[PDB]
This record gives sequence, C-alpha cells and structure tokens, in this order.
Amino acid sequence: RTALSPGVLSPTRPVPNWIARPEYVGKPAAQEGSEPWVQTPEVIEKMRVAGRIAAGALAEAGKAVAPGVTTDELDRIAHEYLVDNGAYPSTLGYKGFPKSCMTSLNEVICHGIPDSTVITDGDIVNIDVTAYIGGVHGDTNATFPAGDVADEHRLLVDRTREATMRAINTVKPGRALSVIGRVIESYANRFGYNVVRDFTGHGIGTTFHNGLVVLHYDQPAVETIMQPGMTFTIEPMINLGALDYEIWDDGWTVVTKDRKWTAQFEHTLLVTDTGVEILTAL
Ligand code: MET
Ligand SMILES: [Co+2]
Ligand SMILES: [Co+2]
Ligand code: NA
Repeated sequence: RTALSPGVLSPTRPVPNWIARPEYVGKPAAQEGSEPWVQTPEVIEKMRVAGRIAAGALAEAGKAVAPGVTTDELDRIAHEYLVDNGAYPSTLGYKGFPKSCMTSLNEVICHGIPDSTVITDGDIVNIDVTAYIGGVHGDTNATFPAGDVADEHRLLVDRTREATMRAINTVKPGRALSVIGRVIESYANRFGYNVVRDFTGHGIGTTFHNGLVVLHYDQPAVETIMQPGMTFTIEPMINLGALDYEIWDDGWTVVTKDRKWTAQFEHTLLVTDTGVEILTAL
C-alpha cells in the first residue's frame, strides 16, 4: 500500500437553489472569527437539527467505506444525504474548497479532497461532514476501517475515538477549556502516539469557525472557562509518526512527512447548565 497521490476531481455537485448558502460561498474568505461563543437558545435548538443531519450524512457515507470505492463516491453519498434533508454542505465553496466533505486516507492528516482515489483493503478513511441549515452549522467526523485493517491501525482508530469521548466527558461549565487537550494528549501519550498541534477544534454556531480555538494538547496557559451555551468541536488528529507534515499543491490535503498513518474523530458539543450534550450524536 503505497503513499497516496491525487486523483481526478469530479465536477462541482449541484445544490438546489432553494437551499440557503452560507454567506461565504463563492468568496475567497468567510465572515467569521468574532461571533459570540455562547449561543442563544434559538441557535442551540437549530444546532441540534444541523448536528443530527451532519451525523446522518457521516453515517451514510461511512457505510459505503469498502475496498473498491472512491473518495468521490463517499462525497456523492454525503452530499445527497445533506441535500435530501435541506442542508447545505458547509465545506462546498468554503475558501474555495471544491467538495461537500473531506475524505482523509491513511497518511492524510485532514482536509483531503474527495476524488477518483480508490480505497483498498486495509485502509483507514476519515470522512468529515458539515451541515448548514437554519442559519447554523453542525460538524462531525469519524475514521472508518476498509476491509482487513492491521492491528496497529485498528488500535490507533479505537484509541483516537476513545481520546475524543474522554475529552467530551470532561466538558462542564466552570471547567477550564484546557482540560480537553490535557486529557487527549495524556491518553495519546500512553500508547506513544503524538497529537497534532497545528490543527485544532473550534467554536461553531452561525459561523463555521467562529474564533474560539480548542487545543487538543496540553496547554495550560489558555485561561478560557467553559460556560453554559458555549458550542465547539473536539476533533483530535492523532499520529503514529512524527508531527511534521506537508500540504499538497491542491492547497488543502495535509500529509505526514514520514507517511505513517493518522486518525481523527469529531463531534460538535454543547456546554449545558451542568455538563455536555453531543449535538452530532447519531
Ligand atoms: C479548514 S476547513 C475544515 C472543515 C472541517 N469540517 C472542520 O471540522 O473544521
Ligand atoms: Co469537521
Ligand atoms: Co470541525
Ligand atoms: Na489519516
């Protein structure tokens, strides 16, 4: 199983004119980065809708993960699930991104572009989907095995899922945001994995990346305290190898320099009055 290279991008997939686009579609940047971290009750309830739809899309596309399938196909499936439920795929036209979800195989850390790449026996495939509906986003991802995956890679996926759910369980009002990355990086280090530092979780609401940053490593200098109504993602990328990466000339696809494999999981979370709610629960 050799290092991946780009395949053929299929043309831009249509979205029915009736489905409202985020403001940033077509534009080189997005109007985001200064939105409130705590959401109104209206936006929280809308975020439950968007979260459930994104979770649905992710689960539909994950079911298609099998040897012989292309990344493009997974995109087709997610895109059609979103459009059928009246959601806009938030990645489509986000800063020029050409597709409806991100598909990241093996050594690809994140941000892979669905294309003619054919999945083979033993691969690990992250699908990251975001839904825009009711003026709000819902963002989720998971790494799926394709055929007979090596124990080393089954364990990386299972331990990344676990690091994610452990971090989710720390979320409660009055706790320091920094606890999340402490819990993840401790669990990853227990098995001699390395957490990706350059890519982080984010606040999400009426905007995709609202300015709130959630680190997945231990950084106790962050002073932010979790507050009821705060919405953000936890989305650690966990590497078997070193952290050093390259970005392909597509300007998106991020790959490990040593070509060792890496896994990621993501939910969108609400800080409740007493704990957490997973908005992107299936
Ligand atoms: C740099 S755009 C990445 C989109 C992805 N859905 C995320 O979780 O942010
Ligand atoms: Co995502
Ligand atoms: Co995200
Ligand atoms: Na990967």
